[PDB]
Amino acid sequence: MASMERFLSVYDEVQAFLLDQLQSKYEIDPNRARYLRIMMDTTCLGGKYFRGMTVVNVAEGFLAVTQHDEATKERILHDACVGGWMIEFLQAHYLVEDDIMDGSVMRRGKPCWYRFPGVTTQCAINDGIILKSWTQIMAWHYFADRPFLKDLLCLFQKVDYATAVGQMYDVTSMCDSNKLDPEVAQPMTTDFAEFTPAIYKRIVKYKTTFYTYLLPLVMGLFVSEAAASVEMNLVERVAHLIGEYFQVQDDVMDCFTPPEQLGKVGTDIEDAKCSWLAVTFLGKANAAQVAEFKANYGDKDPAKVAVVKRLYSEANLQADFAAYEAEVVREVESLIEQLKVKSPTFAESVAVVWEKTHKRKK
Amino acid sequence: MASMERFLSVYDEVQAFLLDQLQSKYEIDPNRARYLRIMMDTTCLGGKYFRGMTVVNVAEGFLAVTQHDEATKERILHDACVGGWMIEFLQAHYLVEDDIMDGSVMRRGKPCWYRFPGVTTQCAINDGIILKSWTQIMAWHYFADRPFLKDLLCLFQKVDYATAVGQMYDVTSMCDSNKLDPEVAQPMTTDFAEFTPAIYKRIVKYKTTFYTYLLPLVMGLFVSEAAASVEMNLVERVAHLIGEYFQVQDDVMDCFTPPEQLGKVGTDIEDAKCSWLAVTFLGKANAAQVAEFKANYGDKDPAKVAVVKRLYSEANLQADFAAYEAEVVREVESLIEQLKVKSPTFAESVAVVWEKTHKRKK
Ligand SMILES: O=P(O)(O)C(O)(Cn1ccnc1)P(=O)(O)O
Ligand SMILES: O=P(O)(O)C(O)(Cn1ccnc1)P(=O)(O)O
Ligand SMILES: C=C(C)CCOP(=O)(O)OP(=O)(O)O
Ligand SMILES: C=C(C)CCOP(=O)(O)OP(=O)(O)O
Ligand SMILES: [Mg+2]
Ligand SMILES: [Mg+2]
Ligand SMILES: [Mg+2]
Ligand SMILES: [Mg+2]
Ligand SMILES: [Mg+2]
Ligand SMILES: [Mg+2]
Repeated sequence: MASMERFLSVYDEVQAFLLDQLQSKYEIDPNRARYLRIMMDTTCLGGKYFRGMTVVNVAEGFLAVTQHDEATKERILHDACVGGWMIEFLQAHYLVEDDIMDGSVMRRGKPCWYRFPGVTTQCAINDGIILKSWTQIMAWHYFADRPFLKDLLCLFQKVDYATAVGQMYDVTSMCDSNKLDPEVAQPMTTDFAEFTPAIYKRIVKYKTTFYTYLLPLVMGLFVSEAAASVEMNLVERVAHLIGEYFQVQDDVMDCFTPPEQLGKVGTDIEDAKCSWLAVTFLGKANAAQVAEFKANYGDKDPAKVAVVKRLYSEANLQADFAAYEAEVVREVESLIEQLKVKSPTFAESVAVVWEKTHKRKK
Repeated sequence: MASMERFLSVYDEVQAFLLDQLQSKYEIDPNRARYLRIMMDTTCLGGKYFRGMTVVNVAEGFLAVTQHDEATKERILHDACVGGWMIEFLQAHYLVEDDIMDGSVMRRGKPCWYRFPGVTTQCAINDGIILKSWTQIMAWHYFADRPFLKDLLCLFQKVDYATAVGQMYDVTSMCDSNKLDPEVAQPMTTDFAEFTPAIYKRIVKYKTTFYTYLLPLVMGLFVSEAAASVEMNLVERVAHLIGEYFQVQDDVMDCFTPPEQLGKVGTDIEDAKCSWLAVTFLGKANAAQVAEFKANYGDKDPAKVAVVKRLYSEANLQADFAAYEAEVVREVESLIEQLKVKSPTFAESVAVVWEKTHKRKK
């Protein structure tokens, strides 16, 4: 896509600025500058750029209906690309740390960053921290004199905190809340009582929906100066809805999508994750099915994982996803219609975003 | 100390606000709220609070010479305490991740956070990320309407980036720059050619001096509105000088100070760290001494570590530290005199800070 390649050309500008700054202000050597360049490329590139291209899309919509000088149009489009890369870099930060915590093997067709022989977990923790730090370097440099700077930084902080809190919920989802204790080693749940739709929704809300949909949509509004033209409560509600759906897709693919086309290998069953599939399974399974689930879930053994996948296949969870998808379509369609009242162009942006999310196969 | 207990009372206010916010806005359960409370206490408390009490000290100095209403004095002191805890929380973030990267056992008399049975490395990475995130939650809430907010957030970002870049230099200091490659596993240096005073100074500058001394001193200036009353170039120069000295102390204690009084166990020799002792050793050792160093450094073997410690003891590095200390005293004394020209009260603050740093035994 031509639009996506212009977005990538801004990445090259950002990379050039960040690496020249390390050279000029941080006394870096060429070899460590090379390392961070490879680090930036491996962690930030290779994806679909859904979050980044959302910011551009929202801004392009308002540009079509609002009067600007040609140079102002160039300013806003460049702002949208920079703001888009802030989110892609923020995602990169979370992806790097997430892979370590989940013990993942590959990220978009390549080994996870920490799996690289010359990286290891030791370097990867700090590399992830650097990635988040770059987002702030970007904002202060590029959006220095911009009126949206204060609001952008404030939202970015809240969204980032929400994700970190969300990851906390996710990484401790396979153990009982009442047994949580830093002093005593955490045993895996036996009753799976916290594997409920309500608890699943809490985890997903904070761990993905804030940075995956809320941030890109409001970012595009900030760079367009069009936050007043929308009802924010609707933006929150529609972002959390498509965001949840996005993670449900992710949960299904973790189990049923082959790694060659997915770009990752699944670990949810092995990690005993509170995924959509496990929650939906326990929401329809009979007594014996539950007992077989309890005897095989949360183990690295290929034979035990195979039993869990078999249980999912026999429990017809494909019909449950279709029923869930049909409901999401209803509610997203409803919210897009509500968004048309004050901003039809933003409602169209959400419609495009939803279409891409709904149709995705990776 | 009475002053230190009033500083700790603000921590309780901050902890109450952060935990009530998780309850009211982030849908947290009491058990996970308890976990993060223990996490906050274990990672932020138990230290000397040098960085935190520096902010208070700088502010107290200006309060003694400037006219304010009684309520304004209460405002500034509370600001100084909150700004002080932002740094203590920022240090906590770096301490949590640093211990994982260095494979450390104890932090201030207690097991490192990741060593806790109910924590592990998996949870600790995110806990550290949460700690940094809390610093921004603090700033936006407490310093919302303050005129120094923009400058505080901008400096905090630069200081944080500098530290992360510094940790990168530190964690890769035992391998050759020209051999750095994410694709190929990193072998330890054989010539130790990058163990120079100049390279040591670069690492220390970025990994500690920015957040340990620069940030607390300027933070106290921001809350006092007294940044104009100082020459910033002097503040930079004096903070990087005492900061370097502070890390040299840390390097010496890692080897020669017993864990019972230090609160940590040393790992520098085992990790093959570019510490002051190793650099100073290679700067005076004869051919045979170097060869024995090369055959024993960077190994977990107690016998090999013992040989390295013996080499340090025989090379009389105590006389080298005394010679280094005497030079630092000269240059710190010089800079404090230069600070008296525009702000004598800030110069006194630095003198107190230096006295505490110079006299410290842990
Ligand atoms: O399933 P996860 O949440 O770990 C994941 O979606 C990443 N992630 C982490 C937080 N939100 C999303 P991925 O499967 O991509 O590893
Ligand atoms: O020696 P390090 O740099 O690892 C240390 O001083 C922590 N640190 C990390 C960066 N700056 C300081 P500590 O010995 O306290 O573990
Ligand atoms: C489910 C989440 C939020 C993590 C994966 O997100 P993406 O599917 O956007 O990953 P990339 O395309 O960026 O690799
Ligand atoms: C050398 C550095 C910068 C890490 C230790 O700092 P401190 O000696 O201040 O650690 P605490 O007292 O805060 O535990
Ligand atoms: Mg994962
Ligand atoms: Mg995960
Ligand atoms: Mg997943
Ligand atoms: Mg350490
Ligand atoms: Mg260290
Ligand atoms: Mg040390």
